[PDB]
Amino acid sequence: LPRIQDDLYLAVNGEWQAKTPIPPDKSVVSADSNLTDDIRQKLVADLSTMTKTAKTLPLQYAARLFAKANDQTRRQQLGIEPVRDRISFLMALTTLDQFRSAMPKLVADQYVLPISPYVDADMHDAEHNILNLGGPDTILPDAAMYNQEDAENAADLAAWSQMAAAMLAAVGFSQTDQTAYVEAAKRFDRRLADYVPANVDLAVDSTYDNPLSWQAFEDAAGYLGIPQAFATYMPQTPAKVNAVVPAYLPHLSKLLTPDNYSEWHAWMVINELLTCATYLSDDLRQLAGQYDRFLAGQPEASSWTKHAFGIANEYFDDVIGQYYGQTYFGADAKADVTAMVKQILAQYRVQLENNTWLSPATKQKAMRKLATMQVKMGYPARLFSLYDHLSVDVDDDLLTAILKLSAQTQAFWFKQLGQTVDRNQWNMPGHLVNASYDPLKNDITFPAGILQPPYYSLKWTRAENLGGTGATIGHEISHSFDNNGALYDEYGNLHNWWTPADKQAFDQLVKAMAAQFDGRDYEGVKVNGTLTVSENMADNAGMDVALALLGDQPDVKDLQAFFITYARSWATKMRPERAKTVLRQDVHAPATLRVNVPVQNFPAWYQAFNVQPQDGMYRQPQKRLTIWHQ
Ligand code: NA
Ligand SMILES: [Zn+2]
Repeated sequence: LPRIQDDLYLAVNGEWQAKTPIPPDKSVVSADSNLTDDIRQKLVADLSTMTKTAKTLPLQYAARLFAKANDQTRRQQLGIEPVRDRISFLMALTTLDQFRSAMPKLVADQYVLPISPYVDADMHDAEHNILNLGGPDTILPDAAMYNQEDAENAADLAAWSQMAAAMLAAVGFSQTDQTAYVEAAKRFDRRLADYVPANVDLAVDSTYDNPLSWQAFEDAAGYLGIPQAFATYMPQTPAKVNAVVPAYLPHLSKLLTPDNYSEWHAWMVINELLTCATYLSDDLRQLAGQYDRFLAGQPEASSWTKHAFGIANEYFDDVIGQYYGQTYFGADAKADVTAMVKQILAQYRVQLENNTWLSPATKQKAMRKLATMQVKMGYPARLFSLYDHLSVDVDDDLLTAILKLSAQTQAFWFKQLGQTVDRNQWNMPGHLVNASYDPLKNDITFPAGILQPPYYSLKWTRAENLGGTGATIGHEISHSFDNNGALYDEYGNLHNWWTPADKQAFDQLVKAMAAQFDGRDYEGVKVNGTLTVSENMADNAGMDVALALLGDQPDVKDLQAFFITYARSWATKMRPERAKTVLRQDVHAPATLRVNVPVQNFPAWYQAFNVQPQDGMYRQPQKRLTIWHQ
């Protein structure tokens, strides 16, 4: 095992890393996945007691949905039957004009469509909701892959093709039609890929800022009857909508014509089956995850319980997470984490104040972001009003229940377009082992799920908590000023609040941060420092402010506790195949580098373990990088 001076991650996690098998039903095992499993176990036990009666109606619905999802017997007995009439319906839509003419039913009955609606805040007016117009994803895990014809692309397409053909076989397609449909679908997928942003581009917010008038939406999609169908669910049609990506919607009328309709139709049919299959028998849900497992190198499907709990969470995660927090997250832990967050924000203000490169105007607006920043702590006091509109009925099968929730969800959101953003909507449920920052709300969220070992304990020392949870708190605050966040004001609106020289100085730090991670190895895979720049900025400035809470002259034993606890909180063991996929899409660097890279920027690291120039965890002073705290 390496010395802590040579490899912090392996000196701390190396014993666990070498001995811990990755279970065949997982692609990764980690501090967070193991905690997630523990949480799931407890909550499944609790929800199992709540069908007949529960504390509230939404919790009864949550329990009911879990019971349906968990009913292996029923789901086995039904098999593929529940989907068959949906597939017959799509199969009778043989032409583009019949597709258009059926569009009211397709929209009503929650079918796979070439555009899907999502409602959230307008980036140029964060006080109000806007309709976002999303579309299909590509089969390859990055749209940029289609630029290069090679063996990996062929292998990935073959894996998907094998899944898709077997799913069509399950519903009675002949060998001939399997092949024809899969080939036709790939042809749509290949043409789609030309108008889907590369993953690197998806890491920048401005990629999603694609406003268009309602008329322009009609000009782009009215030939399919989609805008008209959507409009029936709204009191008024909005003046402005937003395309999720730049190039897809404008090109939809090339992508989907009467002549190439059959390629869309094949893709739509395969994807409807794949989507609904998640709610059918255990065999069929497993079949529907085959391709993603191939990409992950995962030998087996997830456990039945993990799968059934996942389904209940699709629609009732906030309700479940609210119950989790009310039940298992203590008032004294909540008060101590609340105090920690207040302290970190206070120290972040001190750091902006002491900062020596920001000009006065820019520094003030940075402070404004810390001034309006809101904190969502543990779990919501009040459930979001969506939960006045979701329901689950006793006798429904799982697919019927899921289709209803989807319909209720779509109908609710179509009614939110004339309305102000509800600040009571949380972006994470209370039991989630995660945390977040939302630039549109300028807020930070810390679900109860993450506020326990291995991240936090009332019984741990302040230095341990700072390392386990403080750096996370700091990370989330830092997202307000990362390369995305810095583009929004303290009201959640995209607005340039930087001077030219300060914006130039900032850009150079971002550039240095990409360079600090670019090309580093994980499991044999190259890390993309541009892709991951936003998260590496947040890690760096988050660790910085958390370290500052140790005071001006910390004891070495506390400096050590901070780094050890941080390092342990990141213990992660993943399949090399999963790394390859993740490292092409995820804005986060891998866990080993999130541990070993950032620390070497900070004098407290050198002081903690008396790190010398010959040590593996030594960075030359002129390569050390800090952000606000300089
Ligand atoms: Na994470
Ligand atoms: Zn982050």
